[PDB]
Amino acid sequence: MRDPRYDILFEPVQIGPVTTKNRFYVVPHATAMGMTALEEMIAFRKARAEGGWGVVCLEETMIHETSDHAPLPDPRMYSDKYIEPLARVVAAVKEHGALAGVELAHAGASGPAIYHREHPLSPTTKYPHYFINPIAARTIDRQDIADFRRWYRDAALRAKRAGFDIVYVYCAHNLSLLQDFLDTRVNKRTDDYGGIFENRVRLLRETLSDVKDAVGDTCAVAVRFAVEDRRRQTNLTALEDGRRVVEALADVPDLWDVNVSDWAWDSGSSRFFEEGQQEPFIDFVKKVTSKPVVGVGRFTSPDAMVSQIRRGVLDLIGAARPSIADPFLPNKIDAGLQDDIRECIGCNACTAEVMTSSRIRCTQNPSAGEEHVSGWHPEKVPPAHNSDASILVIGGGPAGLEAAHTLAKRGYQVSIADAGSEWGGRLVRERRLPRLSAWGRVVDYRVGQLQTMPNVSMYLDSPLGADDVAGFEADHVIVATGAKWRGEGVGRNHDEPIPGCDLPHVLTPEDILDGRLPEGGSVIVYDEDYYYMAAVVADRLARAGCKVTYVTTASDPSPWTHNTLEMVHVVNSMNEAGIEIVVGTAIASIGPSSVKVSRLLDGRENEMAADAVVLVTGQLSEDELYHQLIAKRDGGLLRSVERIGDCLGAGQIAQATYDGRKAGMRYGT
Ligand SMILES: Cc1cc2nc3c(=O)[nH]c(=O)nc-3n(C[C@H](O)[C@H](O)[C@H](O)COP(=O)(O)O)c2cc1C
Ligand SMILES: Nc1ncnc2c1ncn2[C@@H]1O[C@H](COP(=O)(O)OP(=O)(O)O)[C@@H](O)[C@H]1O
Ligand code: SF4
Repeated sequence: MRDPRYDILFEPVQIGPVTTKNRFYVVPHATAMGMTALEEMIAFRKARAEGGWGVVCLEETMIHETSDHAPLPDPRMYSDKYIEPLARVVAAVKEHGALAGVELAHAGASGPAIYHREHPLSPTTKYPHYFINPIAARTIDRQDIADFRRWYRDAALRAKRAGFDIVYVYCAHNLSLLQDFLDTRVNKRTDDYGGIFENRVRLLRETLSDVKDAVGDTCAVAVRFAVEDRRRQTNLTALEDGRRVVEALADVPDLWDVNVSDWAWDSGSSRFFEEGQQEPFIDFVKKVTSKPVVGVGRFTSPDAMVSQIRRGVLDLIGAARPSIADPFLPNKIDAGLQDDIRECIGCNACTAEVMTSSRIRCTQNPSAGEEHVSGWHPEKVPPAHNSDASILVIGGGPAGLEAAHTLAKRGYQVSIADAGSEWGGRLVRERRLPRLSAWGRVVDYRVGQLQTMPNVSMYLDSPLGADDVAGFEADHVIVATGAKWRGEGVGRNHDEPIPGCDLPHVLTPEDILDGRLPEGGSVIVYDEDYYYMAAVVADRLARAGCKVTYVTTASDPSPWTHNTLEMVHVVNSMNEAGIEIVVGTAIASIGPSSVKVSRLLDGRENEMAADAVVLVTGQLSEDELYHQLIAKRDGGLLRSVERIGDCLGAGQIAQATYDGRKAGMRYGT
């Protein structure tokens, strides 16, 4: 069944004293389930072993109480009581013949060490990089350095006892004491661990050697290493210290795991990166080391993956997000079913939950982080109770499509109707806005699976009244009629219409989605939504030749993007396009050719010229038909009716897919 062009992806690879059955490798990625939610972690990782990944890796595994990103729950290996708990994780992974790796981590000056109210560590005192907590990262003694190597070595020993095949030395993401020691912007020491490169690399070398001596006979020792830091010009570049660290340690480890420093550049959103964007930065690594190299590039194309290997860029196809979206990517290629891959769209909604220290989710794969909590599998569904039962789904958005898909798979008779000429509801027009193109795979994935199933009927020019739905006499109606952007500026900090909101120069995202743009001149985009829709309209408008000012009541542009790791890229994008950024500012009133605004801190007022105004403040549900159907139910017709997605409540597309799956699994129980 497998096309032999992919044979190379399934060759085993020797990684020190162990071997992986294939080249599909799941790189360390946090799930925000810790020791506190073992079953979540177990069920999560099991699915990726089940799906045929040759290595499945545990995320940053804390080696000591002085290292956490609290309140994010992480694995821990700083105490023997954690061995048996993690042995279960290993067992659920090694069961399907995947290897089991663990990213042993010490966060240095990247976390507040709050869980055990401890002092975080640094080569040189500073507040933590990503935390405002009033706790300083302390300058460490030589005796503290000796203790740190003890912790690493001892955590490596604990990992061996747990049965991990691959034990990491972590120097990446600016979330490592080792990277802090490397970085001249952080290390200001004047002893033998500071000054010239030999001194700055000493801690990374001395650690790596200790772990190799500790567990190297039977466990492979991996290094995860940021070759370039793209955050600021710290001089940790692939040409400089990135290249030097490799050269110095080139054939010391059994595996080089290599990426770019700062998460926002590593887990690059599809708005700003495409596949194998890291190639230029890690390209050099295989010329320096004889050792197997694993890299990442949001790899989704099997031909991209083949090419990465053939052209000598990588030995191993590194993945996090692709493995989240399709735990089964490996088993589908192996079955000649690469057409059925569920492709990551790079929305970083997985990132967002994890950076609000909550359980992981996926826009594409609702099962991600629900394996234990809900009993949801990536591919398998319970058989349809009474297969002859029929369901009418009203709405061609991601909610509708996910419900139809899910019911179809269980084996039910499924009809789906939409009023438009193209499947995707809100995504028909959203996917055509600048840098939102990849989000169309939410629609494509589901259409392509649905239209090859004989139990599914797809009607694409079918606006339905309440009469039409009764007539059809389905056993169950799901209403997924989506929502609309409203235009009175109400939805977050305004309960009351903004004065002048009904002036004809005032627009909503609906107009921009329909390509009805102001001809030119100045335009104010007012963001009370705090996600991508306002930043995206701004981009669209600047590119049409309008002078855009982006205005929010929030302290930061598009606040939620702190969590999708897009803030720094949206801002840089806006600076480059000469899009004005105004913050901590509300609109008092809208006049014919200007808006009055107020600064929130102190109420300093201002007039801004504005030939047009886009209000991005929230969505209102299209739920009339759903209420007509409940009112309509006389006992005779439509006894079973539910609503799902934006028509139930507005939210990110991930929520439309979650509702869709939930309806699909709950029906008939
Ligand atoms: C939700 C999430 C959690 C992550 N957690 C970690 C982590 O704990 N340690 C780490 O080194 N990298 C982490 N990463 C980075 C990934 O390992 C990977 O390097 C990055 O996502 C690029 O690969 P991709 O394009 O396949 O996602 C995480 C990424 C995501 C999306
Ligand atoms: N009465 C109706 N009959 C058919 N399709 C409808 C009806 N009312 C709304 N729709 C369609 O349903 C879809 C709503 O989906 P969407 O806005 O993407 O929301 P969601 O995120 O909930 O899926 C749109 O294509 C919309 O035009
Ligand atoms: S959430 Fe968006 S990004 Fe994270 S995995 Fe699912 S699809 Fe890829």
